[PDB]
Order: sequence, then C-alpha cells, then structure tokens
Amino acid sequence: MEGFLNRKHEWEAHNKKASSRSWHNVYCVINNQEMGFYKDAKSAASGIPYHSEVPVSLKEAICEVALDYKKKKHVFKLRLSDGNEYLFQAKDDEEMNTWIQAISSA
Repeated sequence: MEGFLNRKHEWEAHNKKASSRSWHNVYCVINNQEMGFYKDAKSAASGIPYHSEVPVSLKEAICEVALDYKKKKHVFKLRLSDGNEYLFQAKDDEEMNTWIQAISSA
C-alpha cells in the first residue's frame, strides 16, 4: 500500500496552524500503525530521508473526507494520534476510498 499523494500540513510546528501551508507532492508508504514519507518508490525502497520526520505514527488515525476543498476535489483530512494534522489529495475517488480504507485498517 504505497503511492504518490498531495500533502498539506494544517498543523506541524506547535504554532496555531503551522508556519507553512504548502501543498507538497510526496510518496506515502503505509506500515503497521506507521507511515513513511519519501520522494518516490525508489527513495522509499532504499530508505532516503526526504524530510526530517520520515517514519510517522499512524496509530489510531482519524480520517475525514473533503470532496470540495476550494480548488481541490478528492481530498481527505487525516489526523494522526501524534498531534500532527495533514490534508491528503488523491487523483480519484477510487484512490481516495482505497487510501482511507487502508488507513482505517490500522
């Protein structure tokens, strides 16, 4: 269960709603109550640190759907039980549903 996803940090740096609000295209790799953020399938395979926190916890993750987030259509609000809050944009409903279903299995 790996693939590319658009990631927007709602809260990621203590302050009210983070210091940045960028829409970063990252490669998400699902793991047992964890998720890895890499550059691509090759970066995830070799284990290259694409960011600071690469192996994030997906333990007791809460997920909500955002079918109309301004200019973004198939988006979902994913909040980890680690304080971290992110918005994930998929390419289609089938992908979004598969992502949420996989995350819900953690």
